[PDB]
Amino acid sequence: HSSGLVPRGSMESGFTSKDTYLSHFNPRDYLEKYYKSAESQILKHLLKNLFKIFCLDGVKGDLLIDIGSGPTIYQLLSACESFKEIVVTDYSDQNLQELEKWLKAAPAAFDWSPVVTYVCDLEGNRVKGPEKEEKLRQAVKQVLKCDVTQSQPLGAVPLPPADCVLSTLCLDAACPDLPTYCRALRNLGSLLKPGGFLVIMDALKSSYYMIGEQKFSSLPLGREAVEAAVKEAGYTIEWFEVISQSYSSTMANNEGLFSLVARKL
Ligand SMILES: Nc1ncnc2c1ncn2[C@@H]1O[C@H](CSCC[C@H](N)C(=O)O)[C@@H](O)[C@H]1O
Repeated sequence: HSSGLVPRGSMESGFTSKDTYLSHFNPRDYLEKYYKSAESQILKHLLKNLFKIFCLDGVKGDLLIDIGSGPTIYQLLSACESFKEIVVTDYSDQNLQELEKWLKAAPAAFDWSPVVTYVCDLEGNRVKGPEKEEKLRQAVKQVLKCDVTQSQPLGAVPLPPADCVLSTLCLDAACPDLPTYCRALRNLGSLLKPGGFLVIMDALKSSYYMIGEQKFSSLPLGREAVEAAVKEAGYTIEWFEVISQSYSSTMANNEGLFSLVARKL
């Protein structure tokens, strides 16, 4: 009820409140909008970056926790080639429900097939799409509530230390300021083994992203601020990349995207 003037749920605090992600984040619209253009170009670039990290570089191990998975599984497709077990997490219940629809292969679930086929092509067509989605489904062990602003982001859910914490397009959305952002990155560290990987992909200098006409706050960090927060949260950056490709103005006012792979100090 600020009617676009300001992101939804931000009128008082200046950033979209977390209760907004339980109310107004509609996973189906979210999926319809970004994951069915500038949006598909970004998706391609994320997919190729994830392929490279997990399949070409040595980002490998036993357990990966995906932080702020949303209703989406495209971030996990190359990861399952490299990680025995995957935990997907998100603050929004409706997102977790959408994920569980997908995991059970409910007919009512979102069709990921063309994104799955694209990952298969990237991976050299060793298998086709249906075989790949099913390897991913069996790799996904847990679907949990996450709050990255909490020092136990997963609460009392016991999990062994992870080899990788992944987070795509989430931290910008979740963190109203840079102290919270740095704190969230430290929080995610609590889940990682000594020297575990941390993989973040997110938008640069983006202050909102739309779901159709629903406006959500994003933390408008540049490259230097991202680098600073990662370092202070107790990590050594292995590689950091920035692309200039942006979403359409009608989805986000971002100036490019970043991806990084860091290790816990
Ligand atoms: N405090 C918080 N802790 C964990 N997740 C949060 C959060 N606040 C917002 N989120 C989540 O962050 C996600 C941002 S949209 C990104 C979703 C998906 N990873 C993708 O790549 O497209 C949403 O799923 C939203 O529910």
